[PDB]
Amino acid sequence: RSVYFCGSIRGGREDQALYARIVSRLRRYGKVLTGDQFIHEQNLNWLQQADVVVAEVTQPSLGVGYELGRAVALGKPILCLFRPQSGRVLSAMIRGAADGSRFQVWDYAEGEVETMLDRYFEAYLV
Amino acid sequence: RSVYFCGSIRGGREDQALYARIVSRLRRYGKVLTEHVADAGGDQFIHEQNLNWLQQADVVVAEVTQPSLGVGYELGRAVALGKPILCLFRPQSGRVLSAMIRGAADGSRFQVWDYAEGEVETMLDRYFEAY
Ligand SMILES: O=P(O)(O)OC[C@H]1O[C@@H](n2cnc3c(NCc4ccco4)ncnc32)[C@H](O)[C@@H]1O
Ligand SMILES: O=P(O)(O)OC[C@H]1O[C@@H](n2cnc3c(NCc4ccco4)ncnc32)[C@H](O)[C@@H]1O
Repeated sequence: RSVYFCGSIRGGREDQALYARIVSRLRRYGKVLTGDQFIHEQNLNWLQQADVVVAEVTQPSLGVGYELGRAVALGKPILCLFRPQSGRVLSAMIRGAADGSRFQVWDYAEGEVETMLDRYFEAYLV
Repeated sequence: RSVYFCGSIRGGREDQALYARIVSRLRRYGKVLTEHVADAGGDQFIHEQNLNWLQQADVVVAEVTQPSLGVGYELGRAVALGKPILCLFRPQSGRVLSAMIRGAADGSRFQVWDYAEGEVETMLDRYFEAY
């Protein structure tokens, strides 16, 4: 299995420890895949080859939204992880994209992100 | 002509006034489908409504200075729908634009225009007269 992981970079890195914990655990379930022109090309090539796309969508970010948009049109199964504890309200375009097994948006408490990812890959992935 | 405009909402509303200026100017060149940008459980409806608008749109315009999930998502869908896209970014803000947005630039099909505020209306006039 190949897992594409999205997180905020130029959108801000406030949740980057959370991203390392997500990436470490995604490694229990598959290979984790992840000149602006070359950066876009490289990541698109990875998105196109990915078996599942996982995105942490608490910190707003153009690139994360952009990767989710391209992934949905590709038909790739998607998991978005949102942290309501931030005090943020999740983008309507993201939470509203939710659609069966194809696109799921899970709210999480940060002390449980590892166990939620365990649950997703165990029972919520086709 | 139908025009889809993208601008941050829950990504933050600090560029609101400017979105109003953009939408007002965009009106001169087509009907702006996503009027709400200038101005629960129901998010499902919004996504459906906005994708419908996106499929119908002749051109997608996005002000990409404020980082936004929804804006990036709209841009992502629009590229996949083969839509002609204009992105507008303000280097004054002290932001660095997403490499995924800048790196998506592709001839006349996907453009990213750096501009100074006070100049946004003029830049909109330049794009539509040309393309
Ligand atoms: O926040 P942008 O808006 O910065 O979102 C970052 C997302 O888009 C991708 N991405 C953005 N920039 C890069 C990137 N460039 C290095 C870099 C340095 C500074 C910004 O970006 N390399 C690899 N992936 C990138 C990542 O996969 C993230 O999920
Ligand atoms: O930064 P934000 O993430 O939340 O994402 C921005 C995009 O999200 C879209 N959007 C979000 N809410 C609405 C919205 N809400 C009003 C509404 C309620 C019911 C139907 O319409 N109307 C139109 N577009 C919306 C806009 O096209 C914005 O460009």
